[PDB]
Amino acid sequence: HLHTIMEDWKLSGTALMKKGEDIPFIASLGFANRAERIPNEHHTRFGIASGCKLFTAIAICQLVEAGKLSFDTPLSDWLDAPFPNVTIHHLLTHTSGVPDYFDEEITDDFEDLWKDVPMYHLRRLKDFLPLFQHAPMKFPPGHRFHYNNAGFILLGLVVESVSGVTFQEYVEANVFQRAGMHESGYFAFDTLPAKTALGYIDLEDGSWKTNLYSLPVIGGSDGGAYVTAEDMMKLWLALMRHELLNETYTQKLLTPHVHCEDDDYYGYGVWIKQQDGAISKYHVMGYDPGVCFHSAFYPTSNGIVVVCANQSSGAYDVMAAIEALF
Amino acid sequence: MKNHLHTIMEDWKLSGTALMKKGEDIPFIASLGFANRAERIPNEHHTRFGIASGCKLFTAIAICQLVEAGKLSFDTPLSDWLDAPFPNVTIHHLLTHTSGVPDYFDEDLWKDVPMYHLRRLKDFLPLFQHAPMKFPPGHRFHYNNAGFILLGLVVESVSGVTFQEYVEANVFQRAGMHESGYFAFDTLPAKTALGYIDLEDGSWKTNLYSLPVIGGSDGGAYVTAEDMMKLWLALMRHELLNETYTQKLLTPHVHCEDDDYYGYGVWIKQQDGAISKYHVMGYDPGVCFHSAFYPTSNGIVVVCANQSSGAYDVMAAIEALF
Repeated sequence: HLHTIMEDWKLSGTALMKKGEDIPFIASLGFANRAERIPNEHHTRFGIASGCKLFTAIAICQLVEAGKLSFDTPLSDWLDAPFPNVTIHHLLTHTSGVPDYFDEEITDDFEDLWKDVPMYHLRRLKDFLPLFQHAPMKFPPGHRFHYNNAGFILLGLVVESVSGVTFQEYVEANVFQRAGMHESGYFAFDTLPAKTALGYIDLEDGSWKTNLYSLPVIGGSDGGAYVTAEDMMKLWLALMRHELLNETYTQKLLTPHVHCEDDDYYGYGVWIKQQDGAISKYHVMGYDPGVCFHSAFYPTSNGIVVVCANQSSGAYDVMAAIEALF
Repeated sequence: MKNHLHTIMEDWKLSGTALMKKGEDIPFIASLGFANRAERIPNEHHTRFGIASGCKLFTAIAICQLVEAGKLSFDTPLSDWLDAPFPNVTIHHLLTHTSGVPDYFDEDLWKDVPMYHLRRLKDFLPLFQHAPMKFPPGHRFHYNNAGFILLGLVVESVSGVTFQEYVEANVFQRAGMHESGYFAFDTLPAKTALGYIDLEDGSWKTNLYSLPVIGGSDGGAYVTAEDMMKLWLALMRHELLNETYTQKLLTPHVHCEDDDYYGYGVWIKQQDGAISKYHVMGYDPGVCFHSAFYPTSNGIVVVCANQSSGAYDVMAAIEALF
């Protein structure tokens, strides 16, 4: 029944819905590649922007569960770049106070970040450091909630520093592999593999362009990873079945540590919807030029929804239409 | 259906499209390899390829049209049209690579400068306009890319439209080239090959971050092989310039070395007191290109490729047929 939903909202991408034990409904629409008329299909990989902050949190928790790290550990312990009194837990919940290279509360001009800095030289997480490391802290570590991208870069640098491998290597091995996600990865624009959608930006002048020069050339600890809808489904499944972390650490990651506003809380790298004294969903989302993404696990029905799109907006409206079906 | 070009391309492992036309005959055309490796989209006859410096010829035709039109002289100082100063440099010096101006080249290149913000010829000036002249204009031949950027800027200044608009309208359209264009990487149309760079470790990457985002007057235009054939035909038939100006373009104004001479934006092979071919060529990351016209036989060869080398050997192999 997803097809009608996507058709009505004119969504180019792939949506998925799974109810408990049943096999998923999966539906693709629009083009992965407009020029070449390659339709979006079920196995098409999509960039997910901030959706993959969750994978960063999962990775960080695995290091804690493995006893190589703790949530109280100071950032000074593992990184040179000083951020006084900042702790892992501050970063995980967006309460660290660190300066951001892209404060989404005041700026939405992602592309303009790369006007002077070539985005194709953002290949390692350390390449982001100069973009914010010298800026003043915004507030005392722990003071308030403030969505922060640099904060998840810093976490990525911790994963690397603790593990000794690259962030991408860690996640593809300890998260994608350990959860059966064989069609997912941190792909780079200049080495895009088959069955990968291009991200389309629609412009004030009526024309389109792809997002090749609008995002960091490769995804990282704060966003930009690629998955298929069903690999995202598999990711929720593995998480909720304690296949990625043990029960204690899984539950710690899913704990509403911060209350943001109204029904919205944040855990470790995940959003939480809690209304009338019960959690209705855990969810992630992401928005980039040419990209939008919404995905959720509904504890009540053990439902899973995944909306991937290779356009700038729409996944939310399609997500609402689907969770209604529940 | 197979022809002998397929065999040549296969022998040299050339990914692209090649073309041969003998006088008035129907051309032979052949494609091999992938326009897009990951998607396994095959190169076909109507695939467009970047041709790097191959399009310096389009720049020279454009300039000649303006001169033929009476809006400009080959002896016109650059200072009559451009503000960036290059003292004593004439249009003619630029067209023959004898102007002595500084060059931007010469990517350590786009390591500092985002290649995606080179969308207008104007965006190149900062890369060379402040550097010192190399030698007195007219003094010496030295192949210069910035030189053709300046010529593009002259075309814009004289015509009042963008270089790309001018060429598409007065060159491509006037030649019947309906499938050619100055495409940008972030807006590539259908039937366009990606440029592949083959690394030592056996892998590949596309050239999306290795060239200026859009082609211009020193190189980077896209054509099909048959469009390029059509370009040579319209040129030689005096459809882009009258006979006087076609012949000025094709004149060996400079002896470079041995049998190699240069006219206006075109290479000239002259041996034993006779010219055997007018030709152009281009090499960029993930691009190579060779095309010639053979006056002695009215022969045309076009070799477009979406890989870094090999177009020369296919070309040499096809011309050994004339």
